[PDB]
Amino acid sequence: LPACPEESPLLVGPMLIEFNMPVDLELVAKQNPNVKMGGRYAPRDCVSPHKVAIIIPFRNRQEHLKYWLYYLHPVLQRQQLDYGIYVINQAGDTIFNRAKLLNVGFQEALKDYDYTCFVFSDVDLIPMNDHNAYRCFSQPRHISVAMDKFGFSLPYVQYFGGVSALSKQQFLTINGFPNNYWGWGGEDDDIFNRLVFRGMSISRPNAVVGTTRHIRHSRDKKNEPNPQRFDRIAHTKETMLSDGLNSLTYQVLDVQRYPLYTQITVDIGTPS
Ligand SMILES: CC(=O)N[C@H]1[C@H](O[C@@H]2[C@@H](O[C@@H]3[C@H](O)[C@H](O)O[C@H](CO)[C@H]3O)O[C@H](CO)[C@@H](O)[C@@H]2O)O[C@H](CO)[C@@H](O)[C@@H]1O
Ligand SMILES: NCCCCCCOP(=O)(O)OP(=O)(O)OC[C@H]1O[C@@H](n2ccc(=O)[nH]c2=O)[C@H](O)[C@@H]1O
Ligand SMILES: [Mn+2]
Repeated sequence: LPACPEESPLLVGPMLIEFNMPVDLELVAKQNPNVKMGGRYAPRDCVSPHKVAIIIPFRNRQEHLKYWLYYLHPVLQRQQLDYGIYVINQAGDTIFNRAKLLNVGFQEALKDYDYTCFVFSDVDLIPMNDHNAYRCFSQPRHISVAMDKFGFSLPYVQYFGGVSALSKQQFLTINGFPNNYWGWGGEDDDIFNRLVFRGMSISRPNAVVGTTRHIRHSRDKKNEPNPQRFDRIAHTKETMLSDGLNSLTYQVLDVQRYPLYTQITVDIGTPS
């Protein structure tokens, strides 16, 4: 098979995104016949250079996940990606750890396939334009750049939250993400710091192409704003040296291969 074209010729650009209707995953699976068990897809007519594992930090967000799958699967296929969806479900009911789950996703997805690109996406963010590539570039890529909840612009120029893509080497270079940001906030800023401290800069699509919708939701319990976050982001340069992939442990309790995604339920513990 020849290589897929550098830019997909299948894209349609701007899309209409709605979250006001029920979603039936069995139906979504039917509308996406080429997506195989575990939520895996690769074009059958050409070889994609983008081997992407899409990692979603998760707990009690099934409804949001249905909308995510409904919208992203058609988009990822049009982008001609060789991809897999991984929902990292945090076991238990103790304080949430978004970034540690993302590290779990990276390490566990690599056991499935030789992925060389990682998209880290919150479960409630949907792209409004398929020209917004869900794959990696020569520099870390910030994808959800113009979110409606931020008035369709970046909240601040160093904002790197929501959805991003790091190549395998970029991720390894920064020793992955921090494992000690328990509760809401700051971990995305820490990741931004890591990239900068390793000589990288943030690549971004323009604001129109990067328009993204956030599914309005209320505060989840067990993920209260971390009071130590401002302090932690000020010491990233030093802490990234020993806190991340090289200090990660966890226990996978279960791996479920659904038609549209693989769900890894994992025990990531509590603060130490
Ligand atoms: C650290 C953190 O909470 N980051 C989230 C981010 O919040 C921003 C943060 O800005 C701080 C102010 O600029 C202050 O003057 O100085 C400290 C120095 O470390 C900055 O970190 O906090 C304010 C107030 O809470 C917030 O309005 C800023 O947006 O917001 C992101 C979007 O919600 C979130 O993803 C980051 O994790
Ligand atoms: N109107 C009240 C404002 C609600 C503020 C709650 C903070 O909202 P956001 O900054 O969007 O963060 P969030 O959506 O709660 O967390 C980000 C991501 O973590 C994941 N997440 C977080 C908490 C939780 O219980 N379960 C879960 O899956 C999910 O992928 C989510 O999209
Ligand atoms: Mn949210």
